[PDB]
Amino acid sequence: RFLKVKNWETDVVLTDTLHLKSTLETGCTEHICMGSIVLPVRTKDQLFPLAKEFLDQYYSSIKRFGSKAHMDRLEEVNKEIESTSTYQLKDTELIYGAKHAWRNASRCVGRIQWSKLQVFDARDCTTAHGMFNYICNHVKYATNKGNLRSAITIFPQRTDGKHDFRVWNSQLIRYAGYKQPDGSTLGDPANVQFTEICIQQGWKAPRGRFDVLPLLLQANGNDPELFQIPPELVLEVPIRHPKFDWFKDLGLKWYGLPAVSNMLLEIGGLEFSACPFSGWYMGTEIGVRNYCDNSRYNILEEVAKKMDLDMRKTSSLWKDQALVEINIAVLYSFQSDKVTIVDHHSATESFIKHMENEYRCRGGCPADWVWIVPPMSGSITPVFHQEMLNYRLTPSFEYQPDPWNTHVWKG
Amino acid sequence: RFLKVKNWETDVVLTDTLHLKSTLETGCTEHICMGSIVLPTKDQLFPLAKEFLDQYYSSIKRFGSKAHMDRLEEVNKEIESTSTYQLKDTELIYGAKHAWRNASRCVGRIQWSKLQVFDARDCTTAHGMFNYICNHVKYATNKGNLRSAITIFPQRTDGKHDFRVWNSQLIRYAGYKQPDGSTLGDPANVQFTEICIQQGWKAPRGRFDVLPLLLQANGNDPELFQIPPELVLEVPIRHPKFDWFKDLGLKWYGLPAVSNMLLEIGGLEFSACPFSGWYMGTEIGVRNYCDNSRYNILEEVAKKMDLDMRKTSSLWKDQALVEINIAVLYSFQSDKVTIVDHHSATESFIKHMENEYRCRGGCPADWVWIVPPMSGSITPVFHQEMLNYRLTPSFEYQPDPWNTHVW
Ligand code: HEM
Ligand code: HEM
Ligand SMILES: Cc1cc(N)nc(C[C@H]2CNC[C@@H]2OCCNCCc2cccc(F)c2)c1
Ligand SMILES: Cc1cc(N)nc(C[C@H]2CNC[C@@H]2OCCNCCc2cccc(F)c2)c1
Ligand SMILES: C[C@H](O)[C@H](O)[C@H]1CNc2nc(N)[nH]c(=O)c2N1
Ligand SMILES: C[C@H](O)[C@H](O)[C@H]1CNc2nc(N)[nH]c(=O)c2N1
Ligand SMILES: [Zn+2]
Repeated sequence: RFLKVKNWETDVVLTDTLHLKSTLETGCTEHICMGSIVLPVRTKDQLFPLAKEFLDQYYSSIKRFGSKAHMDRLEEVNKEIESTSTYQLKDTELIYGAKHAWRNASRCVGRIQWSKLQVFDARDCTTAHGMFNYICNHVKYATNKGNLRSAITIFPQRTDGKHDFRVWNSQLIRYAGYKQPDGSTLGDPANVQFTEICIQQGWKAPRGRFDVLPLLLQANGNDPELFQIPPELVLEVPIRHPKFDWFKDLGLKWYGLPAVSNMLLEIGGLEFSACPFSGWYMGTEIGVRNYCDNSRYNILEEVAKKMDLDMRKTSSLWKDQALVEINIAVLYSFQSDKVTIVDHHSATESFIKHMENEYRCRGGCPADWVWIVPPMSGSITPVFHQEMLNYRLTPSFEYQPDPWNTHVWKG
Repeated sequence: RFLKVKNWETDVVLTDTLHLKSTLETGCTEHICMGSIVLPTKDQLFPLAKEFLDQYYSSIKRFGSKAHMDRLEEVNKEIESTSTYQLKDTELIYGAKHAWRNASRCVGRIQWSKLQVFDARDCTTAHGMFNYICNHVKYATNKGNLRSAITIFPQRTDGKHDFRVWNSQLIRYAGYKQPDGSTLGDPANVQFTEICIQQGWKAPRGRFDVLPLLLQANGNDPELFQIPPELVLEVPIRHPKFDWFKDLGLKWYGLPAVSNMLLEIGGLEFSACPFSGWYMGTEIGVRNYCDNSRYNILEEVAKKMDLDMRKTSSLWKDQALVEINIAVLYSFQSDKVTIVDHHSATESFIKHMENEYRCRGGCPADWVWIVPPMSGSITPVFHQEMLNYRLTPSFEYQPDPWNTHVW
């Protein structure tokens, strides 16, 4: 069964057959669409099927389906599972696994890049200090002095779920948030809770508006430990505007490397709970969301004041006006410092080309429109006009609850 | 069964129970989400009738009553005999208000109970439809002080006697292809515009030529009519700080009046039911003006602005877009024509959602359509989880009449 998606700006129609290979569920029913809902120990029993299916994918892609190396590997995994209950991925399968999880990430507009992922195998890691080292190396490699390179570092898979490796930070680099006694917030409001945990684990907080948080790392189910990323390793870009000279005086800066550290990577039924990955920013992530969300740094008002906009009625579009300036500033600052960044026009257009190619060669590209469309200027980017079909493929990245919610403290 | 929706900017959580009353299907399955796809009998009629009337009588707090039961019999007897039935005026007003109330793509629903309903079910000809329409247009325009309205033509019978307004809006501009290969006017209406000429219309072959009405009564061939020019309120488009903006020559009409939808109440189908409210600025400034396949004017506005159009990364489109939209809101307000901005509209919709959650148990809402086509995340609807589902009464789309009409 074939499904069609139309682009209402070009009348280009596409046929999806790939959704057919989709087993996980969406949260939707024929009676309800949950398309805008943000979040809608295994058995030997369930594991070999998931293994088989993954290895069948892998082997097809290398054009070896049904080969002897294919049959043998299935038989090998099959035995390893019954004997040991889990199984180990070959390097080749891990790489392929990790690239595919990205390729399948329906909410990611950056996917045209999926096949270029640098995979770092950290499955021999045993301790938090071991993790700090792997993470430091990932940061330096990926940062590459501003010429950012995508990368993922993969720690040991879950075994009994009592020995999980976890990166407690949501991103490797993020700024502290400090709730004050007067209810206000200093720093990033999104990171207040995590910040507190760090302080409580004995982090001495400098308490500024842009303090880079320490890494809190859990190896093998043990209590997490704190570490400071070498500062010479954290590339930051001070934010200025190409015409507004007072802009720099806002004191804004941002880190250059976005690196998601709280997701679970599932491959062939295995669960890698620590698998930080990084790319480079699309400008609106910082300029729209990070700076302008009301519950983030919320600088729209102050930027608006400085521009002397009529802030007395929303119908002056002062908010919109300040938002464009701030986003101009972000892109300007990055390009000027030669740190990789991509604007939302260029990014969304790339995604369209990527998506069409994916339909052409793969029969589909699962995409979540609520997430692919940028948080400003939606309809003047080509994805807005693009119908999309959202469904779950594996390998995949998934959310997991915050570890402080689940962790058994050893004390 | 009892679903929650969280607002991620305020943390407020709402519980949805109304979705259990949902009847129609979404196009989604457990395997695949179609949330961003634009379009995913005597036996049939009585269930529908019953379910509508049960909600009507319960809404008036007469559920069960003898008045309720008698009506159920009466409609039943009439279906059984006439193979269809007629709504009381009170049911027609309720039905219409509720189809708007249930429109999950409409951000403007906070207004839903104020709909002025005009019952045109006694209409029999296209000249009659024209008259009703002109009266609707004038009442709603109200010299710039728009009032929402819907005019309802006779309901479908055998379906060889449908009333239809072939226009998609009562008021839209024409579109002509040129040997040039460019498009003059509204590229969206190019086909319809042809279908008009092919029907005898003298197109002024301009950029903002108000289309003529093409009205079809009782299944007959559709007829042309020009809306009295004086009934079409239009706003010239100027900018509160760009003098040169006037020169772009932009104008838009004040009355958004959707005419091609089908209103279903109690299983009865009203295929001609034009309705109208008033514009949210972005509808014109973002979509009509700047959609690539619409009047697509960003390019020129950008040039007039002397912005660096060398690289996408200057955000010159984004700059021009804000300006274009400041100018629309500016123009309407200056001329005292109702218009709402996206900040105000979405904020009022969040209030409406909350009212609906506590008053009705929920509010079907299609996030893909409710989030404005500019500055998404700086509007509060961006951060609002919404549950989308189909309730009746409803407005549905219907095939273009010309693919359907037998001349
Ligand atoms: C190369 C530059 C990249 C860009 C510009 C990019 C862009 C984005 C953006 C804008 C989002 C939306 C999330 C939000 O705004 O909250 C996103 C989500 C996501 N990206 Fe990418 N991405 C890139 C690279 C990567 C890489 C290397 C991976 C993994 C290998 C990845 C995996 C994902 C995943 C799993 C999501 C969904 C995350 C969530 O659900 O919050 N991305 N990406
Ligand atoms: C009074 C002020 C109103 C505002 C600001 C408003 C706003 C909007 C907007 C922005 C949309 C999305 C439009 C698009 O971009 O295509 C929409 C869709 C819709 N509106 Fe409202 N509206 C208003 C009044 C009404 C009234 C009076 C009705 C019916 C009585 C109505 C019924 C609908 C329906 C059924 C849709 C979905 C149409 C579709 O699926 O294409 N609206 N509205
Ligand atoms: C690797 C990479 C590169 C890039 N440019 N961009 C990204 C997305 C992250 C950065 N900027 C925001 C995204 O971070 C992930 C944000 N959190 C997940 C969404 C979520 C789920 C459930 C509950 C919530 F509250 C939130 C990744
Ligand atoms: C009554 C009212 C007031 C208002 N402010 N705004 C509105 C929305 C209309 C005007 N601005 C666009 C909407 O008109 C509906 C346009 N088409 C429906 C979507 C669709 C489906 C299938 C195929 C297509 F090509 C298009 C109505
Ligand atoms: C409720 C709503 O789905 C939620 O706010 C989503 C909308 N789209 C998004 N899109 C991206 N890229 N990032 C986000 O955090 C969100 N938030
Ligand atoms: C493909 C996508 O569904 C389509 O472009 C939708 C998205 N959201 C929309 N939202 C509104 N209000 N109006 C539209 O015409 C559309 N188009
Ligand atoms: Zn859905």
